[PDB]
Amino acid sequence: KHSLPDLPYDYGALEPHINAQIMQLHHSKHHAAAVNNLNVTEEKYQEALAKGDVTAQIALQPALKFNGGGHINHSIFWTNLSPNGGGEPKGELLEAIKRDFGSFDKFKEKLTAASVGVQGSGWGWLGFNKERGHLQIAACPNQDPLQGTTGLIPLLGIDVWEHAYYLQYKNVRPDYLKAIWNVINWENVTERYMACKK
Amino acid sequence: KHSLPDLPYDYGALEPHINAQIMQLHHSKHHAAAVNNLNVTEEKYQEALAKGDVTAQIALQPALKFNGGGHINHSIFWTNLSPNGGGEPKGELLEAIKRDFGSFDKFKEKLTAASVGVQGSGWGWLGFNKERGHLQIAACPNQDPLQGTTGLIPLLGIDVWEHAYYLQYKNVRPDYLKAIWNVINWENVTERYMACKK
Amino acid sequence: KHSLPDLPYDYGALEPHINAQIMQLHHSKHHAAAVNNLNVTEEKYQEALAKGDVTAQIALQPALKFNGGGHINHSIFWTNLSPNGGGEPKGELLEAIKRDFGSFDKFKEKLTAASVGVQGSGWGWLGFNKERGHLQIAACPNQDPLQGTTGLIPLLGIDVWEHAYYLQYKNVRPDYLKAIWNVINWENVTERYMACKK
Amino acid sequence: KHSLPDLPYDYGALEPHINAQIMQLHHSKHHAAAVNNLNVTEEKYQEALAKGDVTAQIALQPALKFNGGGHINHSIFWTNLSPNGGGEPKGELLEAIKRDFGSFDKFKEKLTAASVGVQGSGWGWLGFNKERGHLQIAACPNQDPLQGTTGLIPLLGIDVWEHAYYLQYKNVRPDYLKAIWNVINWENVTERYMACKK
Ligand SMILES: [Mn+2]
Ligand SMILES: [Mn+2]
Ligand SMILES: [Mn+2]
Ligand SMILES: [Mn+2]
Repeated sequence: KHSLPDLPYDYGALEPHINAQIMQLHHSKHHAAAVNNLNVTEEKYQEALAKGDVTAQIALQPALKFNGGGHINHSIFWTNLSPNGGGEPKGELLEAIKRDFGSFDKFKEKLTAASVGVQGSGWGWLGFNKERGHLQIAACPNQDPLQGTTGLIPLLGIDVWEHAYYLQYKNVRPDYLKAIWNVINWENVTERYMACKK
Repeated sequence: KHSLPDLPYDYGALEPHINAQIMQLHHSKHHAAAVNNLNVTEEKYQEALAKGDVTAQIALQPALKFNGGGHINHSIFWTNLSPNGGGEPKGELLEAIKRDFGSFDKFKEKLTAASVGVQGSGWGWLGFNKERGHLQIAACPNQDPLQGTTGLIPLLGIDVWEHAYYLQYKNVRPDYLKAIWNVINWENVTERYMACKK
Repeated sequence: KHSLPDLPYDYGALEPHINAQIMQLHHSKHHAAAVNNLNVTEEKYQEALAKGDVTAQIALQPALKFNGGGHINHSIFWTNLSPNGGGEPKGELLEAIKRDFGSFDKFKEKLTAASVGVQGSGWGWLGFNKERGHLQIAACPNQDPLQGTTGLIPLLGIDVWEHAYYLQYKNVRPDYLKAIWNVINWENVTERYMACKK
Repeated sequence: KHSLPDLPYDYGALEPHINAQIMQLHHSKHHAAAVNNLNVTEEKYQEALAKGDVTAQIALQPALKFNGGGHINHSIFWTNLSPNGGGEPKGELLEAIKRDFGSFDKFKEKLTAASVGVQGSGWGWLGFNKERGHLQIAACPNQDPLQGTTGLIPLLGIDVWEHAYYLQYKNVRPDYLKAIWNVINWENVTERYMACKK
């Protein structure tokens, strides 16, 4: 049974970049609903599968991807942020960034471009392509999860759904992006990056 | 050259169902940006077309549909609302509603279901199917316009993008839907409906 | 554990409308492959679900919809055809056709249009809308099944993937569509329709 | 005003890898039809744009992408093949292949996999990423063109729509893929690649 993970920090630990109201609603309501909805959908799929009901299985895909993706994306997102985040990585991750995007600053501009470029709801991602053995930026619509839909391993995700910033920044997503860089938990992004080595 | 249409009423004319802050941002920022962006995209398409650059034409489709759809959807949305709206239609529109959905109340439940059911950004619509000669409910993702993508003629649209309600109702879209019924401008929906007769 | 259903007739029974070579390849290769692939994908989804691996479940969705839909669609298709078929349906089904589409010929033109209009691979369908209690025509891309993706109950399906007609009709899909009316098993379509009333 | 390009060789010049019947139908029917359809759709878009009819412009998008992409993709495809082709590329292109994919054989396996993996109609492509300055393999659905929908520059394309191989290879697409390597015009792929450096 899937469960809602506790936030790694208090709801106001990211102020003033992302206000506590946002953090509380985003976690206790948005992520919470996805988890309960996911459990309900998985239950239905096990029944449809046991009866070999392919039509039911197909009809349940949108709900499974949306609530499942919602759980996957937010679980990673929380760890991607930290009160002591910000600045830039150091070591292998940093070297990969410069290698694949030219410079950290260039990388920031590219991931920002992908995030701001999302038309409708979605996420901007910095991922790792195991096949190519390099970093790659990608954008996903709605709650479609990065690995489940592209195969790329998620390192850093930026939620550009309006509920992730509208209460504080309104229609100006670029202001939201500019601010979030101040809280990126590079220690966690680095750990996720190294996990792809082994 | 496309232009931003004036709101048929003041920004606070729909209180308390949709607060004035929402109305001002939604109109002066969201709809406004779409119009200017549309004009810019149309300019680019005329050039690509003149040079017979099919690749450019294809690359510009997402922007044309999104900003074009944005202009189309919001232009209709404003007229779909009114300070003196609410209640239910009377005459042919009402008879069609009962005929195709059983009862006005049933119709309200169905269009609400379609609107609340949107995963991600989108719109709920009550449209007219000229081919079948009857009413039909449909949901569209992001800014995809109803007639341009489904052929159905738009009668009543419900914006379920989070920017349309988050500041007032937060994550609870159902509360937003319940409230919007109080401001539906049935006079305009009826006019749009009759225009399909001729 | 899904199995390939025996065809209701001999591979050359639909001659000369759909030749024996196509019938044999379509059943023994295309449909058979979807069946084998479906059993494999379902087994993997069983493992994913039991492990609570949401990423794997999501990654399996395209294969499940593609191969499962393949099994669903062709199973119905075989029963929708007959060597002693053709002509027109009678009783209630025919009444509905005239009611919902105007006449039998208008219905044919509409289903043909939807079928010839498919860009890429897909299917044309005559389905029943349980919510609206009336007939409805629809087109589905690739192997996306009617009920699983639209909620509509399938009554008559027309496979417009190129393997359904190329060997005999080459690029002229309209010729295939004209010929298939000669083998439509209205007895079966009627059963599916009446099974909707109950 | 777009025109159908003459084939660079005789219809039976690619025998026995791709037979003459397929080559003739593919060029004179499939590609020719896309050209005619494209000119028609572009003319309608010219009228829509001049009128400021955003709904019509949006409604024309599927036809424009489908027929325009058809023109783009096949035009490149013809030049990607040759009767005296086959073997392997040399110089820089070959260097990049080993660099980006490991070896020529690994590249072949990867392009083949992407091509055989297309569910429904589509294309497998070897393209150049100008942003990352490296080779990249990608698959496109139906006639969606590489550059117009992915920004990648097309170097080598493989049509996996069933009309590209069914008459000769029937359902065994892998056999088609194996055979096509014998007629790849590496001279042309090289030109497209070098044209990316400048
Ligand atoms: Mn979120
Ligand atoms: Mn809006
Ligand atoms: Mn088939
Ligand atoms: Mn082709």
